[PDB]
Amino acid sequence: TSDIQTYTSINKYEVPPAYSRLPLTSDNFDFTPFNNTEYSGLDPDVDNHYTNAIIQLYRFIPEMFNFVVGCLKDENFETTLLTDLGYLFDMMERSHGKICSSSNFQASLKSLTDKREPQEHLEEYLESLCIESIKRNMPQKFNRFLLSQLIKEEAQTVNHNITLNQCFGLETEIRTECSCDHYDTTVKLLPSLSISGINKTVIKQLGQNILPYIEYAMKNVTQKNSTQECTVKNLPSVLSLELSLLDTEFSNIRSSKNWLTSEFYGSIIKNKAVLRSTASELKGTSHIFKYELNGYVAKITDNNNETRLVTYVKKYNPKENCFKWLMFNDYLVVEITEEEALKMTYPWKTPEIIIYCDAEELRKPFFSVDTYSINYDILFRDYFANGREYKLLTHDEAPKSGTLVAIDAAFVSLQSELCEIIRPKRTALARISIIRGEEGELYGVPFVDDYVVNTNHIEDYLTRYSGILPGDLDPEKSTKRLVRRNVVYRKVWLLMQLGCVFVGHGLNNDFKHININVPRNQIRDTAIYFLQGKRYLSLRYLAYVLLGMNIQEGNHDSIEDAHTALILYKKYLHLKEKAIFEKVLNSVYEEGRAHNFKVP
RNA sequence: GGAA
Repeated sequence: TSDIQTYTSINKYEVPPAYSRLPLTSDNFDFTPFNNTEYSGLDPDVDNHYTNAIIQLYRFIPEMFNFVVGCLKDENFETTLLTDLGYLFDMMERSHGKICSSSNFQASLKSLTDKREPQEHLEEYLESLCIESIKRNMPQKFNRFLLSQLIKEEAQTVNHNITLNQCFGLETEIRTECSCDHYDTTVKLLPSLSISGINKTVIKQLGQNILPYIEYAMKNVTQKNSTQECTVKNLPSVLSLELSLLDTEFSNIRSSKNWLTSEFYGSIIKNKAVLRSTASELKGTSHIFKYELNGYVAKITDNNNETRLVTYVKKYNPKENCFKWLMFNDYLVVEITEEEALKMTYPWKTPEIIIYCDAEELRKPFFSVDTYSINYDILFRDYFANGREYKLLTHDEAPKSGTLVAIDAAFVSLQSELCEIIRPKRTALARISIIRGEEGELYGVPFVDDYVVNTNHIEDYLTRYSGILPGDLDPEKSTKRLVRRNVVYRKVWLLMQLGCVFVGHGLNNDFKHININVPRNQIRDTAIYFLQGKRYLSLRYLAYVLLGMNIQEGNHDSIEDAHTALILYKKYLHLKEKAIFEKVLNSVYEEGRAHNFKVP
């Protein structure tokens, strides 16, 4: 970590190590030399880590954040992309700097884009997932696709919302003229601008800033024969810009000092829109709209000709009136100054996506889902997409802050290592089972035993270790009970929300594949308790040398593994109440040598 | 060497 958080160099050509390529986390990885703030980063071990820069861009828009997280009160399993983004957004705030992964988001996105002119985005975005790491015009093409899919799903949710259109909606009126006696208009609500192919130059020094480029994209006359004039008469809350220029324009844009205007005032006077720096040069006839830059995504062309995206973010501080600027690499997060955040002089920096937010609207605080009324009906309700020894929970069993539950999950392997670029990427969740941990009549009996549906191709079920047979096909199911993934995730998320305490064997690597982060006070992992330096003790072994159980033979079963993980934690509490915490534990060292940690 |  030789100055890995250094984001500034003595010259303009040497890229700082803060923008360098980060080593992949392969699970025994220290993140303290990469993030000193309470703002989380993203695991680059995904199919396409260029989107990670864009999710971090939207996480810091109060309107974009509070809505997507707000949709978590109601249960909207049909909108796969909006709710998985809400799980991801809520995960980043709860981690307070801890690492986060967007595997569920990219998996829901890859399955959504694989549902194949309404298809122009699918063949383009789906091709980048499989995969000069990133090409040109790809981040902007995903920025258009992400907002177009969220708003399309923003309607199909419960209690239909139009919040994203009141923030991103551009009333784009575009008219085409056949002849001088005929003119036809079309009205389309666009979520983002497109500063693409700007082959028009006027007197510039009146160089200049970005403001004329936004004015051109808001009202321009185009000539294309298969004349045309498109103009927007709306100044929405957040302005999502997608720069698509030429290298001759990008070379001449890094010379104009302070081109990326931090804050500006704009209003609609004529049929077009006017944008000037301060309110003094504004006419003042209409009502003024102050816009501040909320963040942007830049492309970094490394000295080794490596391409990767980073995210710049400004977040307001309600305590004292200032602005904390942040630079988001994959998992490298640094609190940088604004002067360094706006400087475009570096040739290895190319702005890709820029967002502008309303001044008074950016100061709005970020509201978590905990301040809302959440609907926990999925726990007590049986949701089966099919046609069972557990018993569903009753309202007398209302989980509160401190309820004990035993959880054990089973996964499958979709893809191999594919190294030599070295990144084991694919692993899919197949089954979880949560057990009642509270003592009483309904003790040790499960309440949800769901199999996660999966339509993707499976490489190996790992049946000897997962107990999963090829009955995971939705129609042709061996059908323990096949339930979707967005529903079974909500059961785990709500228990963590309420404050339930999870017990089990190896919960850290289970939640990683589940793609959720549960705090320490809610995790009781028997592997960390019955720990002897390295060489984590086997669950079949602890259930033999500490208990009289000959288990984990034939095919594994999460119901059996979670039940024995619950009594093992109960036997741990027995040995802890009396001062025998070491005698039984130090003796299992020596007894394991004579048996070589295996016995029939 | 565990979970898979």
